[PDB]
Amino acid sequence: SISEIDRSYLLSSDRLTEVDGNTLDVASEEQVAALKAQFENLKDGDEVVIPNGKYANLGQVTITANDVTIRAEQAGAAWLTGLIQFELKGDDITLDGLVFTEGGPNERFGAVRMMGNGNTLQNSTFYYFNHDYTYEPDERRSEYPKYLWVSLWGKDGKVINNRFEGKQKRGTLIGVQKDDTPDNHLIANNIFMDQKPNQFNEFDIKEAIRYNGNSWEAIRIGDSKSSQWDSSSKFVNNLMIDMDGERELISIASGDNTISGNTIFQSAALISLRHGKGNTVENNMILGNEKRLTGGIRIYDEDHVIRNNYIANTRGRDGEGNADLRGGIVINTGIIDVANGEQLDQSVKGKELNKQWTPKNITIENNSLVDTEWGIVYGNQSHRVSLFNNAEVEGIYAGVDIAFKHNVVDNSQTPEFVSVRATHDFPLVGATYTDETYVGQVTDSELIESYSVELPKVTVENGLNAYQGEGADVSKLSVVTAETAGPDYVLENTTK
Ligand SMILES: O=C(O)[C@@H]1O[C@@H](O[C@H]2[C@H](O)[C@H](O)[C@H](O[C@H]3[C@H](O)[C@H](O)[C@H](O[C@H]4[C@H](O)[C@H](O)[C@H](O[C@H]5[C@H](O)[C@H](O)[C@H](O[C@H]6[C@H](O)[C@H](O)[C@H](O)O[C@H]6C(=O)O)O[C@H]5C(=O)O)O[C@H]4C(=O)O)O[C@H]3C(=O)O)O[C@H]2C(=O)O)[C@@H](O)[C@@H](O)[C@@H]1O
Ligand SMILES: [Ca+2]
Repeated sequence: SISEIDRSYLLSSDRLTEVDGNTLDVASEEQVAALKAQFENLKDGDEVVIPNGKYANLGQVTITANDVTIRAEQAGAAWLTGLIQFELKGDDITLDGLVFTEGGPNERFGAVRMMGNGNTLQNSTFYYFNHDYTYEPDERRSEYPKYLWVSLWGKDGKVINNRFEGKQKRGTLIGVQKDDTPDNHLIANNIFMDQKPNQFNEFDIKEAIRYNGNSWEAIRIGDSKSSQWDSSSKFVNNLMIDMDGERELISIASGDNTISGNTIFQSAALISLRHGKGNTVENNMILGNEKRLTGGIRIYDEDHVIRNNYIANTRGRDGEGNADLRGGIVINTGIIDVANGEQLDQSVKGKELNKQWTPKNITIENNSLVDTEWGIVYGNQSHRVSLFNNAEVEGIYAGVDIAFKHNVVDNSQTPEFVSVRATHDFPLVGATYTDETYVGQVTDSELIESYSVELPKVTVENGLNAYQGEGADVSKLSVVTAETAGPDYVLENTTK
């Protein structure tokens, strides 16, 4: 039952063999090289079956062969430590059952660089892989380096049934480095936990905070330069626990993506549609469990579909009129006049692709927000010129053509909570409301054509509130636990 869910419940499974660090022996400097040659000499169709044990500092491992599989002999029993990067240049390469821990990426784009087509990372575990690379404020502006753990640079990549635990230095955990055509990557059934910033005093450099406090997402799909092309990639059926990297939990920066059916539990970070068009966010379960700085989905740019999400028990910061509030659904302001067809454009100074595309043409329907401190927030935030230029942008615009239908914001338990935060500072343009139900405070409610303040009949189905005829259909929702997400083993005797 939802309120009573905890880390223990989501991560328990019987199906999970336990692998223990100690039954593994530390390979000598000599067997590492022997392992490395095996890697580098493999031919199309071959397979390496890493014998069990701990292998420190493989360094740079380049796989040039196609149709190969590198697996541990027993899943979870080959531990790759110190500095390593697998560089997967071949097509149809599969990594399976590996553990990356007690070490760090050998180059900043991660332990695994998936450069080929149809590359796969499955059944693998990353555990606090934060070590052994240089990590200092740089001389130029005191910026700490961005290190990722996995990056995808090819097509049809798969990252499935892994565990990604304790990323706690700067850098996005999975990055998609794409080009001008669809990538169709699948990132699914993974477990993500305990991403967290400022564990090494990074924020102590006050002047550098805006950038040092950025780039701690769990995944970024696309980036500013590539954002106006489709990725058509999927972030689905993942389980995320205490993922507190930064404001963006998932930063979508390309088009036609699906970010659907994830369970996001006690994670002080939001799904963020940051750049790019026509992304779909559906059937997620966002369970704040009353943790401060939790929230649902924040939205820039055009043509997105946000439907049938279940967002509960989220809470904003502890005690500014203009604050970028974390709500269940946040319709951001941006810096371009989209109501008159303005676009971001790499050629127009101040309006480059990495800036803020005022949301437009957004479908928001059949969501259930339950006990959310800030429910649906219509943004009034300002923006800075860039991460390196602190000047505020003059020229801020509200969302346009935002269609709300069949949403339930239920703050019946604490009706002082703000269910809808409308704002005369930036009235939405062309907003419409069809069968909305908002229970709880509505700020600037005279901005809203109509809505009901009485809940439909409420039932409980497998722990969820079901509102008759409205809100998220509970038939489409279910909690992801370690019964389908994550590797088939847990590791014991690991070190952070
Ligand atoms: O607390 C409050 O209430 C308010 O706080 C402040 O406002 C803050 C906001 O609340 C919110 O955080 C907001 O965040 C901004 C942010 O400042 C910035 O504009 C960012 O923009 C995205 C852009 O795309 C940007 O260029 C950058 O992306 C870079 C970056 O290097 C990133 O790591 C990534 O790198 C990869 C890329 O492939 C690259 O080419 C290179 O290869 O390396 C890759 C890698 O290392 O992974 O992509 C780059 C790029 O492609 O350009 O960051 C992006 C992102 O993080 O999404 O996000 C904005 C956002 O709204 O999310 O603004 C904060 C702020 O401090 O201004 C206060 O100002 C006030 O409003 C409130 O009090
Ligand atoms: Ca960010």
